[PDB]
Amino acid sequence: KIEEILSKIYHIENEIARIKKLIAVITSNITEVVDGNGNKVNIIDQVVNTKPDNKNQDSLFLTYDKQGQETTDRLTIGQTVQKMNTDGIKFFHTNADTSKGDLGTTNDSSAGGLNSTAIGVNAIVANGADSSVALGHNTKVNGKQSIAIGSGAEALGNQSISIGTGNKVTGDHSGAIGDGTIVNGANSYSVGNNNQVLTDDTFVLGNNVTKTIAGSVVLGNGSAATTGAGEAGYALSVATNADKAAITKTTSSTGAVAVGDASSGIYRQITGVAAGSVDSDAVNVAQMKQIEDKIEEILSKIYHIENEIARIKKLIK
Amino acid sequence: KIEEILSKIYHIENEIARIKKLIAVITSNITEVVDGNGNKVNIIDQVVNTKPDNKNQDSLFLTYDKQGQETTDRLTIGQTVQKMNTDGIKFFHTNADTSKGDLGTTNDSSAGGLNSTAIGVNAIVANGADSSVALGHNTKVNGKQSIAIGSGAEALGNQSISIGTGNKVTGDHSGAIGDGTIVNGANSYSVGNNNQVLTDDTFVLGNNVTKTIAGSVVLGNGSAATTGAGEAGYALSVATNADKAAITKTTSSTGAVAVGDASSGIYRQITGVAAGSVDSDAVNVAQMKQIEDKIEEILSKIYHIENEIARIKKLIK
Amino acid sequence: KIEEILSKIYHIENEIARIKKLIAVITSNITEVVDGNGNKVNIIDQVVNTKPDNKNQDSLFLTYDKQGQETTDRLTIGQTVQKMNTDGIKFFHTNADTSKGDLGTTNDSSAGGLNSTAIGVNAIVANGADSSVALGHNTKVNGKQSIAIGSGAEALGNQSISIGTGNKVTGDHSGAIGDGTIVNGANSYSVGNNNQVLTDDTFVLGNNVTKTIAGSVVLGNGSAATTGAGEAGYALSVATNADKAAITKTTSSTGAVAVGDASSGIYRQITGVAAGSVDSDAVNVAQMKQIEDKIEEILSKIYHIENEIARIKKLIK
Repeated sequence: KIEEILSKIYHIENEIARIKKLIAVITSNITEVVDGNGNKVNIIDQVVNTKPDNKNQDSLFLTYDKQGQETTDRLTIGQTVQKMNTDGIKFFHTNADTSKGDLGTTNDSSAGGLNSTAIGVNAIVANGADSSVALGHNTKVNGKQSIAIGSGAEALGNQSISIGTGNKVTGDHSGAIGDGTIVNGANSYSVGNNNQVLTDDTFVLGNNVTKTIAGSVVLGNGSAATTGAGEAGYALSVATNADKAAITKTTSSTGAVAVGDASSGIYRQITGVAAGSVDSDAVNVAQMKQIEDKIEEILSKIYHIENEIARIKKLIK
Repeated sequence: KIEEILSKIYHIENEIARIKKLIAVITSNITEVVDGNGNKVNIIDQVVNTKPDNKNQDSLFLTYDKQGQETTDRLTIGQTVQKMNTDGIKFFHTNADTSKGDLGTTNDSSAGGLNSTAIGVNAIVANGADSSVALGHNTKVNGKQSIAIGSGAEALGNQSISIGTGNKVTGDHSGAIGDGTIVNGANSYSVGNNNQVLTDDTFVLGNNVTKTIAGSVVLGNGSAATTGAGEAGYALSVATNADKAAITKTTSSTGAVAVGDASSGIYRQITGVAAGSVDSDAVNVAQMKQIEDKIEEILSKIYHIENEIARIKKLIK
Repeated sequence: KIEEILSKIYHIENEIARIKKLIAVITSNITEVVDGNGNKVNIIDQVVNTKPDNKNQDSLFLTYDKQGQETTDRLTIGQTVQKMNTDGIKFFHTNADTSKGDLGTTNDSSAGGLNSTAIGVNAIVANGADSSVALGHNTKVNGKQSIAIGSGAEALGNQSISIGTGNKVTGDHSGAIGDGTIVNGANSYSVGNNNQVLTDDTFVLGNNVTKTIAGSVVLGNGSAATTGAGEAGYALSVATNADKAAITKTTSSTGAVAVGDASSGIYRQITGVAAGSVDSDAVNVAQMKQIEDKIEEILSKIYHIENEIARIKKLIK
């Protein structure tokens, strides 16, 4: 039947028009979608940058340059993400060499401690160094609640602080601010350069200090504490018993305050010193001068007495 | 008409071949696109990792492990992004517990101040603490232009600095480096452990220091400043009027330098001290020895005078 | 031939059914893919957030708020990435103003040195300042292996350390902790506020200190070191030759320890001082009292001698 054939052909013609219609809309249907605001978003434009422009501050592909405070627009979302990943995010940038790390294949930081933070090239917090902080190239922290900041700073004791270039703090509850200093003493602190602090409860504000005593305080370039407890003070042997005990009562109890190093010819005046009042207060030159002046007054009475006696001796004869 | 039917069939056959052609290219057309370099990019491969490989340093899906300096390759771009987001980017890693924060549901840092930076687990800069820095687990900064670094460091005054474990600095323009120290004084600084600094313009380089006076400086473990301005120096009552005023001229103006604590039997020698020159310079043992030696020379003239007088008295009779 | 026409029509009907089948599966085929775990992933859901929910901690679109420790769920992957990029990742947040930077169009940090790390708004490490660290608003570091932390801290010398508000350290191997301090001296350190340290190997633990001598140590608010090497100690002119040389042997070698400033009426007692033993040890009040007491004993013998002599003179007549 012709009419049966014609009807099949009309139907097919209708199916074909409908097919072409479907085909038409597929694309726009697959790539164009509505986000949760009701904005139509094109999936392709979210993944591939349709118009790169380093100056377009609204680009979803934008990166913040690690130096110079400008931006760079990337080609795909993955590129953007990996640039962030290696060159930094805004306000957090590390400019790195191509070295190998001490622990693994990268030169990443390594935050090994629970609640630890590690920042910078080869900045390492050890496993177990909990609540610790490393910030800087080659920093290393092995202690709990410890801090290393700087180039090669190491904070290796518990509650250790190491700020500056290449200080190494092994003492617990200890620290060093400066460069090239080592602190092995516990409860000991150094401010300055090239110090070595082996003793406990020791403080150094100085450079090139290497001789200390526990409990000591060393002040200034090249000073040295070499004395501690039990140094008998200088006393006049012609002194009374009560006066010798008052001196003895002030006998040293612990490491000295050192302001120089007589060994090596290093001596500092102490200036701006108020007259002492009580037994263990320092004495100033004014207080010594009153004594000197009295010595002179005594000497002058003696000279006169000697004069009198000489005359008396002659008068007798 | 047969020929009319045949023609419709040929046309349809042509439309069908053309349809299949269109269908063929759709895919490659939808997913394969050209970026701004003219590189063909496959959208799917930008979003889903076609070949995960922890060692493939060019992977767009790569993450930098928070410890150990190795990498991990992720399955999708969103996974990569969220790993960066929680485990860190290269050179910026915090290894966190699963705690709740003090402010909100996460244990994130919180940079509350304008131009502030907050880093680490529960590291908090308060609203209004502008230009401030917190770096470390449980750090808290409430002051403007303030710095807390370490485990539980708090910098609560304006221009306050707190570096180490659990120091708390409330004073303005003040700071503490060490562990367990509190500084409430304004314009006051402590280096050391378990100090308490309540006074202003006070400096401590020491541990276990808790007694201070405004303007004082306390040096060493257990030292204590308990005296300030207006301490009348020790003076010989047999001294002249000019000599008493020279002493009085050097009377203390402010808190002492304390190197010990006579109360508790703590005393330190001061060593390396150069001979004083002017009135408010400290005196050393060498300068006291010259006086002692003169006392002996005086005593020996007196002994001889007494001898003479005794003979004179007998000679008279 | 009818039968030839019918056969072409049956074939076309079969092609049409097959086409519609292909069309059906395209979508699901293009967008639904298998990742490297064998999980089926929908490409669209990786790029566009199908259900935003600020509380959904598994969202691939989640951001960590820069303050308050809560999260925000974003609409597309690019939004997420750029929020991370500008507002921070978890544990690394800077809350920034809308300023211009000193170097470029943004207010980003700038890590100019190899292996340097720069963090915070307008935190700048210069080109060539290698292995250096800047952390804080307006920090600037120009030296190698240098550290600036705080608001406007500058570390401009090599191995320079500057922590606090607006300190400026130009000296090499030098540093300042505090606020408003300048250190131009090399190998010199200041703890405190508004100090100016022009000299080398100089240490200040104090505020408002501006007069120093190389090698000096200045302790406390307003103290001033104005003397160095070669100060001849106070000596009794009535002293022996050996005693004058012992004093001369302790003559100052370098900058003083200053605890006050006699110029401006500033004087501090030094308290807790143990009796000195050797020549360059400080002397305390106890050691001066033994001398004073002996002066009195001498004066009393002299008074008696004078008495005797007066009687002798009368007895003779």
